[PDB]
Amino acid sequence: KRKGIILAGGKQLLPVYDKPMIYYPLSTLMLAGIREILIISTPQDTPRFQQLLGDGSNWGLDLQYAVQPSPDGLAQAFLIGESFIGNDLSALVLGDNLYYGHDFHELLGSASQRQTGASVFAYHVLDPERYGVVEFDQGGKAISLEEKPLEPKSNYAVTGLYFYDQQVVDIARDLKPSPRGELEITDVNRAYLERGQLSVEIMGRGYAWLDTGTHDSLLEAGQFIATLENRQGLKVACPEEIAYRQKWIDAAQLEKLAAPLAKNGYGQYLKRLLTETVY
Amino acid sequence: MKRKGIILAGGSGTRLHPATISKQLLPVYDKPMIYYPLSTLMLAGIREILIISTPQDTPRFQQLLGDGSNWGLDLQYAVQPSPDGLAQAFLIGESFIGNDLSALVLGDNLYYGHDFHELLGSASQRQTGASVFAYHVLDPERYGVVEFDQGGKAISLEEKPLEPKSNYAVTGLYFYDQQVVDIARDLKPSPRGELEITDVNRAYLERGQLSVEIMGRGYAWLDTGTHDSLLEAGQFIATLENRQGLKVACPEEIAYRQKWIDAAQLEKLAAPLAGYGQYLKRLLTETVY
Amino acid sequence: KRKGIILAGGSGTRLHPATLAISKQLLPVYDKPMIYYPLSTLMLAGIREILIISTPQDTPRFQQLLGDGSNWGLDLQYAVQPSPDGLAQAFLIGESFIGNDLSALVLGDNLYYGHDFHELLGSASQRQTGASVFAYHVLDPERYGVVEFDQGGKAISLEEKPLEPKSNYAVTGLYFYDQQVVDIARDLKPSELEITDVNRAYLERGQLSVEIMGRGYAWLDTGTHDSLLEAGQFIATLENRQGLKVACPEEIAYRQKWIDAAQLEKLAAPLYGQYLKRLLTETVY
Amino acid sequence: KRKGIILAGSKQLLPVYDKPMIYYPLSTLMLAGIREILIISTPQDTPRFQQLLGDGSNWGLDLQYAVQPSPDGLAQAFLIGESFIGNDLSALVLGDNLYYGHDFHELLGSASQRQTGASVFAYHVLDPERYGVVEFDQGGKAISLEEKPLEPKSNYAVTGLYFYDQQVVDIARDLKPSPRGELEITDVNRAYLERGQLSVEIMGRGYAWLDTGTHDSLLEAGQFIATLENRQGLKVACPEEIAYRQKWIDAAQLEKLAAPLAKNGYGQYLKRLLTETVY
Ligand SMILES: CN(c1c(NCCCCN)n(Cc2ccc(Br)cc2)c(=O)[nH]c1=O)S(=O)(=O)c1ccccc1
Ligand SMILES: CN(c1c(NCCCCN)n(Cc2ccc(Br)cc2)c(=O)[nH]c1=O)S(=O)(=O)c1ccccc1
Ligand SMILES: CN(c1c(NCCCCN)n(Cc2ccc(Br)cc2)c(=O)[nH]c1=O)S(=O)(=O)c1ccccc1
Ligand SMILES: CN(c1c(NCCCCN)n(Cc2ccc(Br)cc2)c(=O)[nH]c1=O)S(=O)(=O)c1ccccc1
Ligand SMILES: [Br-]
Ligand SMILES: [Cl-]
Ligand SMILES: [Cl-]
Ligand SMILES: [Cl-]
Ligand SMILES: [Cl-]
Ligand SMILES: [Cl-]
Ligand SMILES: [Cl-]
Ligand SMILES: [Cl-]
Ligand SMILES: [Cl-]
Ligand SMILES: [Cl-]
Ligand SMILES: [Cl-]
Ligand SMILES: [Cl-]
Ligand SMILES: [Cl-]
Ligand SMILES: [Cl-]
Ligand SMILES: [Cl-]
Repeated sequence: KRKGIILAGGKQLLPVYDKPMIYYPLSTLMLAGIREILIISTPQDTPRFQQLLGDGSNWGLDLQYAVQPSPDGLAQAFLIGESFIGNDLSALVLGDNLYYGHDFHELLGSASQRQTGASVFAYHVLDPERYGVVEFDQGGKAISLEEKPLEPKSNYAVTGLYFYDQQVVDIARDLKPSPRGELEITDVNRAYLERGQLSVEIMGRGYAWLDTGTHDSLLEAGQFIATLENRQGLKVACPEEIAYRQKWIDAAQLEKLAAPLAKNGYGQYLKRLLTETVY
Repeated sequence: MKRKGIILAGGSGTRLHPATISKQLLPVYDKPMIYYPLSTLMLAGIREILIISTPQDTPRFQQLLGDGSNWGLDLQYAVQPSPDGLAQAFLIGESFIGNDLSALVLGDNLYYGHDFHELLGSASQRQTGASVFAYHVLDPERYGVVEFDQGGKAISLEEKPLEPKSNYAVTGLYFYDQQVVDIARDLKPSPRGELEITDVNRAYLERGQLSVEIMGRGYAWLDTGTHDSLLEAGQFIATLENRQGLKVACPEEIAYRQKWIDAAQLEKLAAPLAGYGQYLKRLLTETVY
Repeated sequence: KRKGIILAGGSGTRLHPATLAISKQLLPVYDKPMIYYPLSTLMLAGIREILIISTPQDTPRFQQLLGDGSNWGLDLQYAVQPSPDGLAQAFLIGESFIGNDLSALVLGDNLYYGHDFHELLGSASQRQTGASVFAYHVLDPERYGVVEFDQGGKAISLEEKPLEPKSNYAVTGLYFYDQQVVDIARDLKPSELEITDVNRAYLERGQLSVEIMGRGYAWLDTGTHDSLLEAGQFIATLENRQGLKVACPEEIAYRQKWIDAAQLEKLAAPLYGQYLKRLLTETVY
Repeated sequence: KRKGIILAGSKQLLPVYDKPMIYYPLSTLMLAGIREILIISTPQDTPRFQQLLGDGSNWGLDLQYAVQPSPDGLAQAFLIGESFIGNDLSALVLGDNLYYGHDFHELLGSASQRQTGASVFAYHVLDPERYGVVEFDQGGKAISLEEKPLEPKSNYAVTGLYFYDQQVVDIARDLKPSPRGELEITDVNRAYLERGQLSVEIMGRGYAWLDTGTHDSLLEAGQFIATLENRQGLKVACPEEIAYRQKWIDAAQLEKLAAPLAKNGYGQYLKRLLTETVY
């Protein structure tokens, strides 16, 4: 079994065009076939996520909630989430990451099916210095990770989507804090790399990986999603749809979810899914 | 005679669900939507403001804005139990208005342009009657619509007409004398079952006490009430601010330029925020004409 | 061998006055002419021999921009569509150009983006017989050729711009054909000489492959002021995020090995140019 | 009373949303009441402007064309345009410039009515180092101009709209190339400043002055104009409209222009001008 964690650090309640930002990472985990999900946020925001999503049983999900008292690093998700993870495999997604593209279901599926080691994704960006950066040898094997380097060794940033085996809790517990006293995800990923158990999969230029964490980037992500949805008459990262297509809820349950929203474009969309075949 | 302000940040029901943080708490680029109508009232020289919203949203506005004393304002809060029309602001706000002149602004309206201070100033200085603004739009049937005679005098108002008599919509910014509370009290619900601001404005028109000022095409009046319109407004503000290195509708700036807060107060506001905090600090050091 | 045709048809006065200055398919989508997108699409399919068909007025302007294409390892030719009497007319105008070869037709104002696009074109291109088209879920199918599917997902009807669409699956402006298409086009009667009638002829012989182009691909129309602006913002967002260009023909020629490092360096020097130089030094997976 | 020059150093043929870029500076000169306009461009581009605009008699204009053989600086417009200007006052519209705002007609009118000296506009920008920069004293009087300073003395850039008396040709003739080896408009403006004949008017933050000279800025200008026009049902910088409202063309001339465009939003708009009162 693989359990999911969304870290919504100290924003993920803001809309990207037509739905809350958190619908995107939630939909990402759901596409990977993960239905048991811990949402970690600030003391102030955790209750607001609870109020919005509840226990998730309406979407065939099992949602739980935990607080990050202070932003002491992303790897703190594994300590906060230790009892939630138990003895299971896990996946970690960041709250302000948006993914789009063809074969994304297959790309997540393959990473998810690995019973041992860790899987991350490398994506060519203009500004790699803002992220974890992967260095490759001539043969395309990952040989180094650097967190926000002044002099990036490549243009390949590690995305905010991480797949882990049962070692991650123990690796997180044994992490030496950074000079700033923070538990860094890059140190978790380097631990797997040093054991020869880090799979770095290329996320090709044919995929969109967008940040939604600045005023400018949120606006650009909004326009991007609006253009796709208005062209297609299909929604990106509609959790009700992904639950339906995963068979976690049936036609009758989707109809019940649509009814209260029926006066607006979202409820009308959910109803139309019942009457058309989408390939 | 003092003029008090009302922002009606009404419920949109389930219209913007599931995206809706309430509508007027959503950002237009870099600041909450409510900063725009708040900045509008402040530019008109209004410091005493009632914010009317849903029971669920009222606490979130209070948490964001507080009593407004940090910005030289006196902010109060009231609830609209149900969205039974915009003219209900004058009943909810009756004791707040008391014997004073008033201004009403809608929560999802954005204004921009040169002479906007002068345009508000002139409307605000009228001690009697009411002032509204007429703006040429593509879809007037969505608004209150003004009909003009050959001489350019307003002769009719219609709320959301099937057959608009012009392309001039009344904007969500209204200036009133002490008659508005009494006019609002006598209003009966419209065919749509609402207490309509257009009925308030028609009452002033019939007494020959409605000033309809043209808001020229050189001004931007933007609606932020749909997913699409909010996105367009965001890009519009982003383009202006990134070009100018100046912010549109930064309340701290307007308070400072009105001399409602001094350099020392602005510095105290800037420190905890130190792009927004950096912007507030630059206001202290730069001459902007 | 498979030869390519780009039909950059007249839009009449539809986009005037913006298109009084520059033809529709010469208008930029963010950072490059519209025609770079369909050209790059044919190049990604491995097609090097391409006929560009346009109006009498616009054909010379395409020639002035692109020349014979030898700079990009291409063989570009030009022909005129006297009047916009239908898309199937490309096969009559292009008859002697096509000769005895397989063909592909792309429309001038169609933009494609997505992962596996090289593989999707590759598979369609490798079919030596019949025709291949792509079906894409759209909001407004009534604007396009519309595919009807049976319960088993087999294509059973095509209708051009139906009042009552039988699905939300539009046929995209990208078509792969065997040696039958010229003969089918010759026998077509006006409805315009419609590409949907060509595709239905292949369907009736059981030789039409309708591949689903999934929602994970972007198929954008650039034929209105609004749609061109949206396409511009879409490409700008991808390119500024990635530090990579969409549909840069020099890059696709280089990665296809149609031009070498020395040829790319010669193209970069007079110039976009900084981007071409970076291609020489960086491994992009 | 005043002749116009558009220096188009091609960029100015590209559309800003729904019309060629050059419609914007042309509409600007027309709003100032200028009907006699010289378009200066490269040998290659001058014919393309001629093909688009012709002699301008359709819009009640008198359009002429001249070539800049080599890009030796924007002040060369006054040498190339010397015989065109003759003994008249002039206005120059330079760069890839878009203007919008309330009182713009009045702002141009006032600058235009000055019978002596020169008038320029100063606008607060984020990146003044890209432009001519105005320094002000404590009393707000202009005291220095610098072309693209490394250390700008203010955030006030001089816009690409210049009003000149009959001295400009003689000042241009006496100019020597700058360190960058160009005849610079800033040197023309400084000559007027030194003789106490430069009026620097503030263009307030309530006006939009947009650059359309990069891929990014052209896209942003497109979205800006699209937002205004689709909101208002009114067009920005439609030359036919400005000619009609200036009474340079009559209803019969406007009808002839509108009919061939009538199946699109532009011709429908020109027809609406015949029947509708817009204040
Ligand atoms: C745009 N995509 C997207 C979808 N396509 C995936 C195509 C299936 C493989 N042929 N499906 C269909 C879908 C089909 C089967 C199943 Br089981 C689940 C979902 C949706 O329901 N919602 C989507 O939003 S996505 O890029 O993969 C994605 C998804 C989620 C967040 C972010 C991005
Ligand atoms: C963009 N404008 C705008 C400003 N300009 C006003 C023009 C100067 C008068 N000559 N000032 C300066 C300003 C100067 C003096 C005083 Br007292 C108050 C404010 C700001 O501080 N913030 C602004 O945001 S605005 O269109 O009028 C507007 C304003 C508010 C909401 C919406 C729209
Ligand atoms: C965005 N893509 C895109 C690319 N990706 C394709 C990735 C295949 C990797 N296995 N390549 C790389 C590329 C790699 C190998 C070869 Br041989 C040719 C080109 C480019 O050079 N330019 C591109 O622009 S695209 O969607 O396929 C496309 C392409 C053309 C027009 C429109 C859209
Ligand atoms: C948006 N404006 C704009 C207009 N407003 C001016 C309002 C004056 C009210 N007293 N008029 C009306 C107009 C009215 C009377 C006469 Br005579 C000429 C033109 C237009 O016809 N076209 C416009 O496009 S503008 O900012 O000045 C401008 C103008 C040009 C380029 C860029 C920007
Ligand atoms: Br990492
Ligand atoms: Cl986050
Ligand atoms: Cl790819
Ligand atoms: Cl289905
Ligand atoms: Cl009204
Ligand atoms: Cl105006
Ligand atoms: Cl045509
Ligand atoms: Cl086309
Ligand atoms: Cl569509
Ligand atoms: Cl078809
Ligand atoms: Cl897909
Ligand atoms: Cl200057
Ligand atoms: Cl101003
Ligand atoms: Cl550029
Ligand atoms: Cl149009």
